[PDB]
Amino acid sequence: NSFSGYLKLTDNVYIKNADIVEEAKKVKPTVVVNAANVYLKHGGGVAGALNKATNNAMQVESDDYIATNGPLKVGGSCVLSGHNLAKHCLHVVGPNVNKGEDIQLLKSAYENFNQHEVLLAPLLSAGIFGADPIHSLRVCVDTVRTNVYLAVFDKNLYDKLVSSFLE
Ligand SMILES: CNC(=O)Cn1cc(-c2cc3c(N[C@H](c4ccc5c(c4)S(=O)(=O)CCC5)C(C)C)ncnc3[nH]2)cn1
Repeated sequence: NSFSGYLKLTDNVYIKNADIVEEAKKVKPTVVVNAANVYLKHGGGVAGALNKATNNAMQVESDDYIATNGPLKVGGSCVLSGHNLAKHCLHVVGPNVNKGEDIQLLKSAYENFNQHEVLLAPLLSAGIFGADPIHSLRVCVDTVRTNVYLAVFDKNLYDKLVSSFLE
């Protein structure tokens, strides 16, 4: 868990302008969070990037999990292998508001983080999931009580998020 160059926002929430994949390779965290969908199809964005860094081993393991257990719910999660990126991957489904899912489920999505002491994570429901990223950071700070290191791969968004937190 050798996180470097993060800015501490609260006693348990840290943030960095970084690619989560590159952070996972450098840090070797105990848990890396995936911004998953309910059938664990890692077809693009953050999930596609984490899967590609495992050379597709994450997708094969995810398909086997879904075959035995069925899909996740929106706001839910499952723990699978971290492969070469972490000890464990926590696959968390935040709401996709561009697809009509309720933004209120973002609190349930972050609540999954509280079962793990230390996590490297992306900003849930941001990007093409359509949630307002400043609102996602607020829900994270209000909901997560364990130690979370957020990697946001965009300096423009990073700067807006830090400015919003420090108002
Ligand atoms: C040349 N191809 C590539 O760059 C592929 N490639 C993408 C990455 C990569 C993207 C990324 C990231 N993006 C942020 C984000 C946060 C949450 C969600 C999304 C996006 S989404 O995937 O659109 C939908 C699910 C929720 C946005 C807001 C800057 N945040 C951290 N680490 C990240 N790593 C590496 N590689």
